[PDB]
Order: sequence, then structure tokens, then C-alpha cells
Amino acid sequence: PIMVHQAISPRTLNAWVKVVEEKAFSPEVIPMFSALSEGATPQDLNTMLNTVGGHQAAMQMLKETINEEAAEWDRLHPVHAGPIAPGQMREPRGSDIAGTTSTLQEQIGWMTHNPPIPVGEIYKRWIILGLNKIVRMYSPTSILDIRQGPKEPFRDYVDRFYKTLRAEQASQEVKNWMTETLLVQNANPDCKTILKALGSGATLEEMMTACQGV
Amino acid sequence: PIMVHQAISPRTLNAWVKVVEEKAFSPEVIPMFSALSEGATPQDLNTMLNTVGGHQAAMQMLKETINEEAAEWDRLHPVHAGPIAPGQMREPRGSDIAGTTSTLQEQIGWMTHNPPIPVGEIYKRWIILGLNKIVRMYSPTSILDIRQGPKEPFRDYVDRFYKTLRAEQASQEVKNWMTETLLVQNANPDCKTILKALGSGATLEEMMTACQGV
Amino acid sequence: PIMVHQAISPRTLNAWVKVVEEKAFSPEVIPMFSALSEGATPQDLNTMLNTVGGHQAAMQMLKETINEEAAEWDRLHPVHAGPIAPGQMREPRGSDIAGTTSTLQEQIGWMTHNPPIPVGEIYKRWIILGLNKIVRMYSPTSILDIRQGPKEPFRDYVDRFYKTLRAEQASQEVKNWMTETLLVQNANPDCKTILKALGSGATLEEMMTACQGV
Amino acid sequence: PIMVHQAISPRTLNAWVKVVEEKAFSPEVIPMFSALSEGATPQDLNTMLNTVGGHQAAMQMLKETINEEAAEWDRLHPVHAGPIAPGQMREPRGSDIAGTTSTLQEQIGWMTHNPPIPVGEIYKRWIILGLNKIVRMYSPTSILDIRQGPKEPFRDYVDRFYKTLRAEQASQEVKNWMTETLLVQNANPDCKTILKALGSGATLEEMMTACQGV
Amino acid sequence: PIMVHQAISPRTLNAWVKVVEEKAFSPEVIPMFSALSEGATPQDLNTMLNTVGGHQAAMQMLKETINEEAAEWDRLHPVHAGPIAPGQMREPRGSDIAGTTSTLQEQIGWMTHNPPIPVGEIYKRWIILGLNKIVRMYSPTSILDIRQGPKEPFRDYVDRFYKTLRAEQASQEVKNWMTETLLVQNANPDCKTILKALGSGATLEEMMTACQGV
Amino acid sequence: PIMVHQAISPRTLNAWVKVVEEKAFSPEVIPMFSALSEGATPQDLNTMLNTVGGHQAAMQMLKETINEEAAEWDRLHPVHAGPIAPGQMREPRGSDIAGTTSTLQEQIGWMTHNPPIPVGEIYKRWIILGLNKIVRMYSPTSILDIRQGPKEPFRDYVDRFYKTLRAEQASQEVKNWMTETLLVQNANPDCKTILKALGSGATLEEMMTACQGV
Ligand SMILES: [Cl-]
Ligand SMILES: [Cl-]
Ligand SMILES: [Cl-]
Ligand SMILES: [Cl-]
Ligand SMILES: [Cl-]
Ligand SMILES: [Cl-]
Ligand SMILES: [Cl-]
Ligand SMILES: [Cl-]
Ligand SMILES: [Cl-]
Ligand SMILES: [Cl-]
Ligand SMILES: [Cl-]
Ligand SMILES: [Cl-]
Repeated sequence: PIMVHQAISPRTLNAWVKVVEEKAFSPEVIPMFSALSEGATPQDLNTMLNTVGGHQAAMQMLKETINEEAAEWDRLHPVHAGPIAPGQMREPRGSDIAGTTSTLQEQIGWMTHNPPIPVGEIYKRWIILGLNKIVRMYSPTSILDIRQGPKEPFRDYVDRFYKTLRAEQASQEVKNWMTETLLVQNANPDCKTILKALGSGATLEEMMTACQGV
Repeated sequence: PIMVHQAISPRTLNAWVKVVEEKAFSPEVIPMFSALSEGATPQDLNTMLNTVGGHQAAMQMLKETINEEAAEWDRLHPVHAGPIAPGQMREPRGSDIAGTTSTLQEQIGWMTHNPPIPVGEIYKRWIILGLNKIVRMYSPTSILDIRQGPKEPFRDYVDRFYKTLRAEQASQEVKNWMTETLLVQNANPDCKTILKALGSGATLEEMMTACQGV
Repeated sequence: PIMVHQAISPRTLNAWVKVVEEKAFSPEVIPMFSALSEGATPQDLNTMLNTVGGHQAAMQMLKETINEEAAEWDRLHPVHAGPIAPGQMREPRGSDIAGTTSTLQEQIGWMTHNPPIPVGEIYKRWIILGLNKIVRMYSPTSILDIRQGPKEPFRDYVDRFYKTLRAEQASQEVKNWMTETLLVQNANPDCKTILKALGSGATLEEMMTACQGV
Repeated sequence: PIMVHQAISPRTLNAWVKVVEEKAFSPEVIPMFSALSEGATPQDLNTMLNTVGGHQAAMQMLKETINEEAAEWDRLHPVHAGPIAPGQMREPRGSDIAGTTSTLQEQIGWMTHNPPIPVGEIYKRWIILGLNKIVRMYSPTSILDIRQGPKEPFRDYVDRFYKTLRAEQASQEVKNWMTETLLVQNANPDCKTILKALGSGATLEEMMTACQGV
Repeated sequence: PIMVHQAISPRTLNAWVKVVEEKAFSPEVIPMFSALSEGATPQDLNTMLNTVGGHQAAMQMLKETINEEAAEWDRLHPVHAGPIAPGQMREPRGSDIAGTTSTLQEQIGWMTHNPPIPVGEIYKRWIILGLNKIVRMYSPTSILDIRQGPKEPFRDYVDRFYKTLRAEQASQEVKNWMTETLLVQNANPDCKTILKALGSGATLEEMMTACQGV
Repeated sequence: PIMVHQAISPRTLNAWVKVVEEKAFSPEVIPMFSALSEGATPQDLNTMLNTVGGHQAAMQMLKETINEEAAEWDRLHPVHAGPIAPGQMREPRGSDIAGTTSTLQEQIGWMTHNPPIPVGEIYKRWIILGLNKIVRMYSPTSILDIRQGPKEPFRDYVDRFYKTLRAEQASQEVKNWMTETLLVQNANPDCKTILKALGSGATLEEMMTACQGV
């Protein structure tokens, strides 16, 4: 990554490869990806994606999302005809942001220049957008089906609930509705009664400590 | 972390991930977290939290604590209306300290500027506050129940006592009362007699060496 | 690699060696190679190749490809007779780009000089060209033979399809034809009907989510 | 640690944690601790101690020793009343040296300032003092009980002798008396005769090579 | 290694040690050695050799080769009598290049001085010369004995051929003769016929793809 | 180690610890030690020795050798009475070189000052001197007892010979006599005849290749 240019480290690459083998597309893979690609050029971002073996339905799916975002960027940013003056550099296309039609030096130029054109962070947003689509498709369970089993420790039910909740790509408002509606509704009879008694404004801490004995 | 900005290292991230898998929320997890997040920006702190898979009841609980602290910061620090002058940067909100509504560059700006606004260390205190709440809730044993078993080496009883003591979030004054009261009271008959004979001002060293033979 | 010269790191070398032992010549080996050889001089590129034990039919094959590209470079770039002036350095031959007839200092000279002569990136392209030839020869399955089995989850069929597709060295236009023709054609009866109903312009996401239940 | 400030490295922390799990409080733990804490601030020293899980009787014992040394420092160094001038910084208390009542910046200030106030090395001496107390208490064998068994290779007896000797916290004069008295006295009959014949001034090398055959 | 002097890294040393234990004197050991000794002083080169345990017939053999090359250097470079002036440094002998009679500082002096006297790269060539002698002696199979077995995949026969070829220290002209003569001659009947039909100028790629079905 | 001071790295320390556990006092331990202690101050050298657990007969033996060398240094270098002037630093005693009576800063002073007083390299020579004494004492086999067994491959006999030779601390002249006398003398009948026929000036290479078939 990068403001002095640097190659992607052996142990960044290796760490990313192992993450995908072990955890596939579990929600936490996406923060790991972003963490390992901090300050990454499009070339470095493409490296991480291309070094993934297997999971090629998702990697192909990711390409289409990236292409869709590229087409959208080109629509909003039409390229103007003309010779690039000595002090300036050309406007990036969608394919330049995705790294397929731009050199490393062009990518370095845009990121470092005074008006920064952060193609690294733009392309990364496109990748993360497509990764979210994969997680949601690749999640086995639906949030609607998470119901506490009889004699299930609440703590284990809440772990399953917010884990499954974590893989829906839901906005904060949508995730807020699911919490106040499904969590208490789908608790088991013994603890559900207790939770109705806490009222309409109790924290998760209060709900978990309330059903700790039961 | 950071005064030159730096990305979170592959082996910092990986170390933190393994800590939580192996040790869950054992008291020592919190010092490990703080150690691995030294000089961290809110973006780096959020990275560590988001890269944790599982334990999503606690991670959700942690969000509420962070939001409570954010609401408290906003109450004490009301934002004033106006255009941010060239030489200055805006006042951070609670959400800016938690990183959700601020950019990396804004976080870098506050931490490096001459009046330092250490959003990293402020947000970290909020996270550590919530981590303490988790440890205490997630501790299986109570300090009141730690009693030395018949024929139990004192050393093993003291290990269990101060381990269980370690997970209560007790102030120094509260932890002091538990030591002078419960430790000797809940020792086994043979060693308890010996300890009453040491008097009301003996060190742990003297108590452990006194009951070494018995 | 390199603009200050640096030796190839112990853990770059070791990482590359393990990659080839574990994954042989699977498509992802090539992006891994390029990633680990970022900014590499021809000497560093030769190091990575020579440190590979076994697979000597491929490594020998790679030599011929490199020699073919060297012969082509010499044809296009004929060397002129004359003593190299103090301020300049000689024109590289194909063997100079491949590192066999040039010193490390000559390779450093070309890469750093004001008109950059990127022998590292030129030789790397020749190596990657030959690596593609190996992958295609060393691929066991043909893309034509990938047919979805009865009761096979589409997701698994698409994984096999784009994995096998990945090892053909096909241009984008050739890979595009295979997608729109073979993927739907070679699906199993139950899902194939569903896919004909999506129409002639649906994304992979829509095709995978359509055949998710079936 | 530090004269430019630096955070404690991931692999320093991890190394220290593993040392205590594997070797507990074996004499060599103390040199390992000092080695891993070279140039450490009190904050870094507290980190290493707090990240130790288990062994909480010793860690609590260590706190008391540190508090005793703190009380002693305060007695010898009484704090004077007054506002700290711009060019100077306040006098450290015992709690400031132990890091509990001082900030990282105050600790950095004292260590770097022209009259250096090495709170890191002072606090480290207090910690090492308490670690020695633990080793001696936690040693199972006494030096008095190490007697060479019949047919025991001297080399193995000398290994046991100086290992057990190593955990007594004995001054050089006390350890010198034990060598010249117990080592030869407690050897087995066959080798003991040989050693009396070497005389009152022979080296360990001469004693070991003398009893090599026997 | 080195133009600022540096000590050999822990992980360079360890990597080299493991290479020799696992792979002995397989052809690839020599490129690994050269890679790990890039920019090495004679002291660093001697370190790598001396840290090898076992294989002492080869390490002794290597000493003689180094001594032979040293004697040859002294013959070609006779030392002149005189006091070394302040601005200059003495001429290196063979033993100075091998590090046995020169200090680290003398080795640093020669490598860094304006007329560079690369004792590191000279001594390294002597070591690599002797390593080649070992590989050839320590190779179990002869290139003459590599014959394709009945029903042996050509690819496996070519792997064995160029592996065994790799350990002969043969010049390019000698290795060229073996390829065009033995490879086709010693193929099995079914594939041999096919290869005669390709003609006297076909690549390894064409030969391997020709005998792929057979 | 060091001309800017640096703390001993976590992975230097750990590497040294593992070396001694796995290989004890095999000849190669000594080059490993020297390699890992390149540029080490006496404090760093003492760290490596003190972090060794077990083997305390040898570590104690090493202390005596170091003390003997210290006494010898003091005899040759008598300390003169007087106050150390501002521009100068005091003369080191034997105990100052061994680090027991000197501070880290004094050790840094001597090593960096214009007339360098390399206490690191002096003390290291004393340690290496004592390590050689240990290896020789701790070697199980004598060079005199290495005789080639009937049907033993010469290569294996030469490995045993120069391995056992390696642990005698023999000068080059003493090791030279053992080679020309014992190696051929103690070979087995079949190969011994062959070696007498090579003559009185053949290399190890010629001797090993001569007895390769037999
Ligand atoms: Cl993310
Ligand atoms: Cl969520
Ligand atoms: Cl903490
Ligand atoms: Cl506590
Ligand atoms: Cl590639
Ligand atoms: Cl593809
Ligand atoms: Cl110590
Ligand atoms: Cl001792
Ligand atoms: Cl080589
Ligand atoms: Cl070859
Ligand atoms: Cl040595
Ligand atoms: Cl030897």
C-alpha cells in the first residue's frame, strides 16, 4: 500500500488467504479484508482477490458488482477529450479505479496528488459492497427462524440471534426493528414472561441479567 | 495507529483475534486489548471489535455501552453552530469519537493537532468500560462462594480467590474489604487457626508461608 | 527488490516455496508469484524460480518461454555498436532482462535511471506468460466437461465451472462466450428450466438466487 | 518502550505470556522478563504483569512488594508543595513510578528529560525484587536436600545442585558458602573420596572431569 | 550483511538451518543459500556454514575447495610489501576473503570503499563452487539411467529427467546435448514413436502435449 | 545490541533459548550463539546466558571461565587512581567487561567512543572460550574411537569422523595430524587398501569418490 509507495507484505497476503480458507464468508471476513487492505492501491486490492483459490462463484459475483459500480461511476463522471498537460493527470474511469486499465504509477499518482483521488478507497468500497452481497446470500439461517429452544440459556440464544442478524445486510433502522420485535417475541416461554416485565426500554444487559437464573 | 499515521499490523489483528477465541472474556483479555490498541485511532479500535467472530451478545452489549457514553459526551459537550475556519477543525461528537460519523483523516486531525483531542484514548476508555461489564456478567463464580476445601493447598485457594476477585469490577476499597474479610474467614479449619494467630496486619507473603506446611 | 535496493526477504522466499509445494500450479499461484515479486529485479525473479524444487518439467518449460520472449525482444531491439559513455548505460539484451548476462548493478541501473528500463517488470511479464502456459497444460479438467450433476447445488456447480474456467488461459471475449453458452446449457434439468425463464441478461447473483431452492 | 516513544510490540507481549504459562516462576523467568521489558515505561511494565492470567496469588503478592517499595520511595523522597513551572515537571511519587497515578506522557517526560528520572528502571527493579520473592517461595526443593544418589552421574547431581541453588535468592557470599560446603559434602561415597583428593581450591571443571569415570 | 552494516537476522539464520536439515544438498539448496546470503560479508557467510550441524564430510569438503580457491587467488594476486597509508587499506589475501584472517571491519572496508573489493561476493562464489561439487557427488541417480517406465506419464518422466539433470553440474552445452539425445531416446516405445514424428526442433511444450494422451 | 543502541529482540532471545533446549552443547551451538549476539553489549550477552534454564553445571562452569578471564584482564590492565574528566570515561575492569559492575550506559560509552573499547566483543570471546570447554567435556565420543564399521559407507564414516573431530577443541595443526593419521588408518579393510593407493596428498573429495563403490 502507501505517502511513500510500498509492496504488499508477505504476511498480509498470507493472512488474507488463511482467513478466507478458514472462515469463508462469515460476517467478520469483511472487516478483516478492510483491515488488511488499509491504504491499498487498486493493484494491491486486486492481488488479495486474485490470490483467493476456490469460492469462484463468489469471486465471479464480486466481479459483476465491481463492473456495475464501474458503469455507474462512468455515468456520473464522463471523460472529457484532450491531451493531459504536464502538471496534471487524466481523469480515472471505472476500469482505472478497478485497476484493470491503469498502471500502478497512475494509481500512485491519483492517491498522492494534492486533490486526492482515492481510487484505493473508492474501489475498496465497491469490493466491500459486493462482499456484503455474498455474505447475505451465503448465510444459511434467516433471522426470522432464530427462536430460543426450551431450556436454552438466553446468552446462547442472543449469541445466535445477533450472529444471524449480523449477516443480514440490514440498515440500522431495519436491524433496530428486528431487535425490538423478534428478540423478545421469539424467546422461550419462561424467559419471555420475565422480559415483558422489564418494559419497553430495557438494555440488552438488563435483559440478559434478568433471564440469567431462568 | 499513530506522530505519523500507520495501518494496523497483520500480526496485531491476528493476535487480538486469537486472544478472544482462546480466552473469551477472562479478566486478562482487557489488558491484552489495551496493549494491542496502544495509540489506536477509533477506526483501528472499531477494526479490532468488528473482526471478532461469535460472542455477538457481548459485542452488541458493548455497542450499547459505547452509545451510552456517546450520549453522555454529547450532553456535556454541546456542538456550536458555525463554519469551520481554515486553521481549525470541528468539535467531535460522540459518534465522531466512536468513529461511525468521522473519517480517518478527521480522527488523525484531532489526535495530532496542538490541543490534542485524544479520541482514540477517549473511545478506548468507553470500550474498556463496556468490556469490564462483560467480564463481570460472564464470570461463572462469585467471590462469596470461594471457600478453601479440606486439604486444599492455601496457594491453590489464594489462586482461586484472587482470580475470582479479579473478575468482579470492584474498586480498590471494595476489593480491600473482601481480602481482609473473606480470605481468612473462608479458609479451611487447620490453616484458618494459623492465620488468626498472624494478627490483623500480615502480608499475603506471611499468610502463604505460614500455611505452607499445613 | 527495490528507489533503494533491498535483498529478498527470508519470509518472501519461504512463502513462495511453500505456495508451490502446497498448490502446485493452481491458477492462484500466478497472482501469488506476482504479489511476492513486486518491484523485483531479474536476480530476485530468478531466485524465486531456482529455489523451486521438483516440478522441473514446468521449470524447464518456463525457461523455453523466457528464451522465446528473449529472442523476440532482441529482434525488435537490435543492439548498436559503441562504447558506453560515462553518463549512460548500455541497452539491455533479452539475456540481460532475464538476468543471465547482466549484473545486479546493471539491473539496478536500468530500473532507477531517469528513462526507466523496467527489466524487472519486463522479465516478470515473460515469466507470467510462461506460468499461464503451465496452468493450462496442467489443468486436469476441461471447461466443456463441467456439467451439473443431478441434485447438485447450483452454487457447487458454479464453483466448479468458474474454477475450471479460471485455468483456461482465455481472453475476456472467449471467457464471456463460455459463460453465456455453457453455464446455462450444462445445468441440470430442474434448474436449467428456471434459468431459461430469467432471460438473456440476468446476473450471476440472480441466477444463483433463482436456483437456490431447487 | 523507548529516545522516541514506541508501543509494546505484539510479539513482545505474546512472548511474555507464553513464558509464564510454560515455565511459571522458574529462575530464568526473571531474566526473560527483564529482557522483554528493556527500556519499558511503567505503563509497559504494568501491561506485561496484567496480561498474565492465573498465578494470581503471586501477582497479588507482587502488588504488595511494589506497594512496600512505593511507601519506601515516598519516605526517602518527600514531595514539596508548589506549582510546576513551564520548564520543569513534578517530582514522581511511588504511585507515579508504579504507573497507577501518572500518565504515559508524564512517564515519557521523566525518562527523556535532561536529568533522567528512570521510572521505568526504578519500577522494574521493584518488580524484579518481588519476582525473586516468588521464585524462592515457589521453589519445591531446598538446597540442603540435594544429595547425590548412588550411581548418579556427577554431572546430573551438579545440574540439580546449581538449579536448586539458583532459586534461592542468596547473595554471592551465601551461595559461595553453599558451594564449598554442601556440594562436596553431599556427593556420593565413591566420587566424594575423589573430590577430597583434589584439594581445597579446585574448579568445577576439575571436579566434574575428576568424577567423570566414577 | 550490508551501504550500512547489519547483523545477520535471527530468521535468516534459522531459515538456512532448516533448509539444510530438510533438503540436505538437493540442487535448490544452492539458490536458497545465495538468496539468504545476499550482500553477506565473509563473516556472515562463515556463520551460515558453521551453524550447520551434521553433514560434516561435505562441510569439510567445502573447506578444501575454499582453500584451493584461496591458494589460486594468492597466486594471481601477490601481496606487496609496505605500510598501509592512512587513506587506503591493505590488499586482501585468500584467507582475508574467506574471513579467517580478516576482521569484520576490514571486510566492511573493502566492500564499501570506492574501488569496491567485493570479498563477500568473491568468497560466496568459492562457496557456491564447492556446493556444486557436493550436490554432484551426493546425487544418487545418474542422468544416463533415467528411462521412462512402461505406462509412465511423460510428465512424470520429464520431471525425473530434468531433476536428475539438474544435479549434474553440466554446462549449458553439455546439458543441451543430453536433452536432444537422451530424453527422446530413453522414452517408452509408445511415446517415443510419437516424438520422432514431431521432428528435430520441437519444444518441450510440444513434446509434453504430444504424449499427453499416450 | 548496537552506532545506535537497541534492545535485544523478542525473536533473538527466543531463538537462542530453543537452540540450547534442542541441541544442548553440540559444536554448532557456539556459532549460533555468536551469530545471535552480533554487536551485543555485555548486558545483552548476560541476558542470553541467564535466560537458559537447566544445564546449570555448564552455566556455572562458564561463570568460572569468565571470572578467570576477568582476573587475567585485571592483571594485564591495572586501574589507575583518579577522577574521570568530563571528556573521558573510566578504564573497564574485568567485572565491567562481564557487565556485573558496569551500567548499560557505561557499556554503550566504551563501545561507541572514538578509541573503541569493545567490551561486547571482549566479553563474548571469554564466553566463547568457556563454551568450547563445555563442548569438549560434554562430547560423548573420542576421536580415537571412530573406526569405520564393516560395510559402512565411507560417507557415513567421514560424517562421524569430522563430527567427533569437530567437538575436540583442537588447533588446526592438531586437527591436521588427526586427519592424515586416523582417518585412513581407521577405515575398514576394503576401503583402506583403496586409500593407500591414492597416495599421500589426495583430497577428501578424491578419497570419498574413490571408496564410493566399495
Ligand atoms: Cl467493513
Ligand atoms: Cl448486527
Ligand atoms: Cl486495562
Ligand atoms: Cl483483583
Ligand atoms: Cl497475475
Ligand atoms: Cl475466469
Ligand atoms: Cl534479572
Ligand atoms: Cl546460582
Ligand atoms: Cl546459485
Ligand atoms: Cl538443468
Ligand atoms: Cl564461533
Ligand atoms: Cl573440525
